[PDB]
Amino acid sequence: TGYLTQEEIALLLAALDGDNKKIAILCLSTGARWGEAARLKAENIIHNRVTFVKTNKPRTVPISEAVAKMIADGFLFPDADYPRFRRTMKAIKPDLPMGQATHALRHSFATHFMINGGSIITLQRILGHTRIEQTMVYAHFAPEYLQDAISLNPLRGGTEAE
Amino acid sequence: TGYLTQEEIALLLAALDGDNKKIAILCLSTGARWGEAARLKAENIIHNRVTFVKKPRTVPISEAVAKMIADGFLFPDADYPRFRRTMKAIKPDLPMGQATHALRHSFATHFMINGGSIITLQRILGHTRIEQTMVYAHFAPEYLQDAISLNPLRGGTEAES
Ligand SMILES: [Zn+2]
Repeated sequence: TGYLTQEEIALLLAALDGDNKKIAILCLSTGARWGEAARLKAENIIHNRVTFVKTNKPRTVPISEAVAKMIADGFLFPDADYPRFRRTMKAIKPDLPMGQATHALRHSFATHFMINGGSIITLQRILGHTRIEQTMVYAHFAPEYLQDAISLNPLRGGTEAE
Repeated sequence: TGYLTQEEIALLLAALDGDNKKIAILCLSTGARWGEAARLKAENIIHNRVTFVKKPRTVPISEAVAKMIADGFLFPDADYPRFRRTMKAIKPDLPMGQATHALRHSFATHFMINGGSIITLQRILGHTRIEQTMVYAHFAPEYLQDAISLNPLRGGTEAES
């Protein structure tokens, strides 16, 4: 449940190349596990929407034109090399627990998603978690706004309505 | 269907008066149950923050609301049965004895529809466990394109410096 800082991300991407790099970008964009991202086919990307299939239930996550352009243009990543990815990751983040390299980028997506004001519920869906309790590992990263009781109530913080 | 629409709210408030109206406004603002709102005292409102006592929890309100409800017990001329009658007239299909909670559900429901956090809602409602609050989860928009803009690459292909 560790994650990469902004600066760790920067180093990671600088140090990777080829399909590993593209996969990293995809995982950082979508919260994909390494495996499901690496096995991805052209047909799983329709109108800038990536579909990770049934194995864990299916789920779909949108990506920018730029990302879609870069990763697509059969299997998208035939020259993926997980061990080299792992090596490079461990070099940037030495304190990373064993075999957690498959999930580090997923946890980085999630973590920054919450830090940046994302909804825990939307995140649950994006990650394809069956239960919200799974997604609550990222909850403490969220800012909390009790004054939303005022502005989001159905009177909009007033006395009237509408 | 468990809660009041915007238009049902409008009718309800138009049709109530006196302390009932104020209580309704308070429940719609805070997710208060009828009872805990009706039994509220001046001392439970400090700096535009309402405290519902013994599990206790505190919920902020706008100046306007505080001004209106706090000029002892705030609502000595409350009349629940009249409230109930009026509610039933606006929303006939409302389940039995649910009139005490209809406004709490409407607060919660709109809070989520309007983009509120399920976690914050948990705290506001004073739910012990998030699972209790997940009854309102399906009302949340799921703005999947936030996967793009809230990315650690900000939807791009690369890092910043
Ligand atoms: Zn209830």
